[PDB]
Amino acid sequence: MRIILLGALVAGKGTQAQFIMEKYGIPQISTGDMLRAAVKSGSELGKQAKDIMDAGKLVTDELVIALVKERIAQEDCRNGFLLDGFPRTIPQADAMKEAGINVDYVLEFDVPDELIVDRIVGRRVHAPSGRVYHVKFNPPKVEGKDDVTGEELTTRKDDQEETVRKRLVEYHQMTAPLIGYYSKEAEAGNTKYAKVDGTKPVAEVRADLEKILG
Ligand SMILES: Nc1ncnc2c1ncn2[C@@H]1O[C@H](COP(=O)(O)OP(=O)(O)OP(=O)(O)OP(=O)(O)OP(=O)(O)OC[C@H]2O[C@@H](n3cnc4c(N)ncnc43)[C@H](O)[C@@H]2O)[C@@H](O)[C@H]1O
Repeated sequence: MRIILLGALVAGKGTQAQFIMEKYGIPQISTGDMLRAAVKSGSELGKQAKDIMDAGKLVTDELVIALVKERIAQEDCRNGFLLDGFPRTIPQADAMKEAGINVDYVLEFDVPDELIVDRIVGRRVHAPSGRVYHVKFNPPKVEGKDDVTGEELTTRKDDQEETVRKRLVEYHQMTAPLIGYYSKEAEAGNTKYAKVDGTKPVAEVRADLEKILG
């Protein structure tokens, strides 16, 4: 099955990408996690991306479409995938359309703008695994420690408050047009569109999503 998770910053996309990944058995394709992984392995892409990432600027289209075509192309995206963080600009969305990749579901996670800087700045990451926690809203069972490996959680440099603010502008300009995009397509017959309330309990939203997919 193929699904795009679209949404505002911090709305909870990635926290759900996990669930959809097991339940419906498909690769989670996180451009965030992959650029961050390229960075912590000193791969060539990891030299381009880090300063941009860090800066709140979006990485280059020409580059991220390249990353993501390589990945869909691997034998596990064979029966579907869920894109988490691709597309982030109408450029990325048209390139996927031009390539002939039509997806089944587009799910929009909404959160009211007041929540966005709180969502991001209290967010701790168990770096190796990409396991995402919120200090206040979805905490580890042992503070500071990750629930599975016992290893300390960290904070991203782009989850630093004034970078969160630079991201929100870039978002509004860049990525906000894709809701319109995917709604015209769902109108054209091309996908299904649903919107989910990113403020409910991680629990409830999980349910809201089963009730959509199956
Ligand atoms: N395609 C692309 N093109 C170019 N550059 C690209 C790109 N893709 C990536 N990049 C780049 O790399 C950088 C980062 O991109 P990326 O890494 O993809 O973005 P992100 O920082 O993970 O932010 P999102 O807004 O997508 O968060 P989310 O909705 O998944 O919510 P989350 O689960 O984290 O949740 C957030 C927090 O709140 C939590 N939470 C979730 N649900 C609830 C709830 N209901 N109640 C309370 N807390 C909750 C979480 O536990 C956590 O604490 C960019 O700056 C850009 O440079």
